[PDB]
Amino acid sequence: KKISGGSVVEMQGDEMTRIIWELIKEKLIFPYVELDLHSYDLGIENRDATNDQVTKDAAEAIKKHNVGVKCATITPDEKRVEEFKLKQMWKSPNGTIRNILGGTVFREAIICKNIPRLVSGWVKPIIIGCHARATDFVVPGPGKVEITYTPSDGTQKVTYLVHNFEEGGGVAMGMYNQDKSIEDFAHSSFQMALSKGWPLYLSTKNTILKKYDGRFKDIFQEIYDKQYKSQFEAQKIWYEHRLIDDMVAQAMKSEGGFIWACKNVAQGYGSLGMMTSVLVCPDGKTVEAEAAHGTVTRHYRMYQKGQETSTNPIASIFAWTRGLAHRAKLDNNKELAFFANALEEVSIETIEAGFMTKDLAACIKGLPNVQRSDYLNTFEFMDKLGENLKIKLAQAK
Amino acid sequence: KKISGGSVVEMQGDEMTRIIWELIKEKLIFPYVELDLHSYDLGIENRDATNDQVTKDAAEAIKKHNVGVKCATITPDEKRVEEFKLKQMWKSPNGTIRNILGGTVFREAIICKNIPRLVSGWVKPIIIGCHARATDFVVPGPGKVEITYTPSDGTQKVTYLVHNFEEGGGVAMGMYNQDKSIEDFAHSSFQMALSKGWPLYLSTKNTILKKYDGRFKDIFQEIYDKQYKSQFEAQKIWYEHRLIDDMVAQAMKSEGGFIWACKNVAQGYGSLGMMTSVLVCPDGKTVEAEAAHGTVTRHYRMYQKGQETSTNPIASIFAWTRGLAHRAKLDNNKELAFFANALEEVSIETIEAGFMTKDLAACIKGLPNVQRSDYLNTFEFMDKLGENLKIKLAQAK
Ligand SMILES: NC(=O)C1=CN([C@@H]2O[C@H](COP(=O)(O)OP(=O)(O)OC[C@H]3O[C@@H](n4cnc5c(N)ncnc54)[C@H](OP(=O)(O)O)[C@@H]3O)[C@@H](O)[C@H]2O)C=CC1
Ligand SMILES: NC(=O)C1=CN([C@@H]2O[C@H](COP(=O)(O)OP(=O)(O)OC[C@H]3O[C@@H](n4cnc5c(N)ncnc54)[C@H](OP(=O)(O)O)[C@@H]3O)[C@@H](O)[C@H]2O)C=CC1
Repeated sequence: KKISGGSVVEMQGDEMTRIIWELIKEKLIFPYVELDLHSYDLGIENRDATNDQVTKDAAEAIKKHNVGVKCATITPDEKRVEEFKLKQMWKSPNGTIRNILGGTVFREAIICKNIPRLVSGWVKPIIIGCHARATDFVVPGPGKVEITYTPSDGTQKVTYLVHNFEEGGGVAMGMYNQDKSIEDFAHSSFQMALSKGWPLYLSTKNTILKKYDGRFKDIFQEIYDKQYKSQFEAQKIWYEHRLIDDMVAQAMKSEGGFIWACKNVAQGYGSLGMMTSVLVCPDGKTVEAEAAHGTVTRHYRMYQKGQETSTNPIASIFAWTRGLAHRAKLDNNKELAFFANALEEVSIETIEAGFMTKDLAACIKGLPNVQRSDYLNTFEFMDKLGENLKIKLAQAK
Repeated sequence: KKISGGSVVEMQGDEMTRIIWELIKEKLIFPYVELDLHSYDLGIENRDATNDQVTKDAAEAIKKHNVGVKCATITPDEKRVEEFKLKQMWKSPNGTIRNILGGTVFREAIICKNIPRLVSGWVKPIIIGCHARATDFVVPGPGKVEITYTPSDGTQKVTYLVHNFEEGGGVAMGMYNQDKSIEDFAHSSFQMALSKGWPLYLSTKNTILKKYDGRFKDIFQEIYDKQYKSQFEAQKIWYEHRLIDDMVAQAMKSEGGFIWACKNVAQGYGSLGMMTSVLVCPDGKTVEAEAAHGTVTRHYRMYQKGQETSTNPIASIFAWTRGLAHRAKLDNNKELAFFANALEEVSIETIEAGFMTKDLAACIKGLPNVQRSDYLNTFEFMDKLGENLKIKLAQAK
């Protein structure tokens, strides 16, 4: 029956995912597990009427229960504020959500065999973490651009000279990082490895800045030897520092299945609707899993019309299965764990079953070469994911 | 016979390319064209004995005649200084060469059909330009990191605050660019398009820094409208600004054949011995064309042994054919132009002729799966490039 689910946060979405999000709850999640949900609407009007207050009210809950999940929501813009008669510009709910949570976002393609990739060789996805601003300016004429660090503890001020613009103008900037944040990035990176048991690779460009990587190279390595190395080395997982061209070579040469990292994003070898974006918290309890794509606006603007369209759920599903199978690690539950793990099967295997959406079929055959009988629509594809799931449960337990 | 060649600089190399460089001169270049060469040895001992003075003596010549070409040379390191009993550490000859020349380096894979790539769809190579240091530091404790720009013209000093480290430490940095350099990067980028008639794409990440791109986005656009736009638009070529994920998507979706650009490298879809790296000067006369790979040390260390090895010339060749076919644009020569253009055929077509080296066959079949009868060695492959060239001239003129 419905099975005991912990307390698993939710966040309602906007547009074509707010659709897709629902059929996932009602077909693919509710029937089977019973999670006690705290479901905090991020639907734009509610964010608009209640003026940002619901976003926080959720972001503080996810930190409490330790598992959130999120539909893709519309960051208002000029048009977005104006379309719905919104009463304000609303910074991206994530920027609200994330910075309340903290943490580091790991985007992970979910890889299917029949889906073409960038590397033909990748069996497992590379998970790409990235850390995360800065101040810059012009210098319209000659002068000394010299960054000046004044200590607040009272001692000798220490400054350096970045450059001297003598002929005319130029451009110049600062950047910074707090070791505090950097250290949350290691833990988010390390336990995202341990969550997946994958090898972690920090990457840097050493030559270009030495002390700067020299913290990032060390401040992980200062954590690895210190802590996770035991849980890494035994458990077969392990960490390695690396350099861009070094790995991004082997990253092209490998099967995948490692936790990348970087410093300052979509790109990807899969479609936008394949990418799953998990915000892992630095404490390792709390996991906020949203599909990486947008609200699939082109698809919805045709759904108003009732026109039959194809919007790929799998990223939205695998929000849940990163949330469900996380709660099960916090709860040491295998009734919740095995459910997702089998849902991720049924979700992916459905595409090895030939049942795909238009965006995937438009990956394979190309843009024109797809015909409506080459794929399944936004509603049809979802329905199979129930069909194969229950048939899977039929033979599972 | 030998045909009238202008004045085309040369630079001798080290190790396995200093080999490969020669057979290219003697088989593939000398017999056919007679260039009046100013050939300035960069062989390490000569750089070591004459203590950097020959590198400059060449770098000032290339700027004079306007066409250089360069074998791959060994930047000394600890081991490299010590191996040859070198009397000093020698900064990379390019850093000497380039900074004397100035300019911007455009690496270009030379693409063959039978050679696998990153994108299956690329018919033409993407040319990736990149502009080019900086000062960074730690901040061991609390304080104000505030970049401080003092004008030298005497007016109000203007500073900004990058961040305030309050709890403990962190890391922080400056960076800069002179509009002067940035403007050489446009011209190097623009005439590298016009040299090839390819569309140029600047790329930036706008959000992350606004005014900073705001120069780079403008300072090209300020040059395009100003000058090349006529020579671009008519002549069918054109410029477009772009953003990373925007193009690096379409860059995955395209045939290739555009001049990329970036801001702060090998990577690549071809082998290291396929990449050709052309340093284009901002004045558009002077072109310093080296193969992008190294001196192929693993191959040479086995060439001392006499062991029969495979070192792929094509990058070293296409140094010349970027130099030869450049001189012909400065000289409005079609006896020199058609030679290279036909050599690049014969060089690439040789690989469509199935004649390849081990590194390419090790691209296709994989590392183990290649057998010595799957490819041709360092000497054999070169020899065909004479065989097919002369047979090509037999039917050409
Ligand atoms: N917080 C979040 O998670 C994010 C939210 N957003 C929201 O989305 C809006 C902009 O995103 P949007 O323009 O939709 O970009 P998306 O890529 O999310 O979707 C719109 C376009 O991308 C393609 N696409 C994306 N996902 C799919 C899918 N699952 N199936 C088929 N096609 C897909 C579609 O191409 P085609 O239909 O031609 O196949 C469509 O033209 C913003 O207003 C923002 O609010 C955006 C990014 C992240
Ligand atoms: N200024 C320049 O142009 C540059 C010069 N260098 C010089 O080279 C040295 C380091 O480079 P290196 O270690 O040789 O790296 P390279 O990639 O240039 O060559 C060495 C290794 O790379 C592979 N490789 C590279 N080119 C080829 C080729 N044409 N055919 C087959 N294999 C190739 C080889 O693998 P395998 O043999 O297993 O196939 C070999 O193990 C430095 O000392 C430096 O002086 C380096 C970079 C740039």
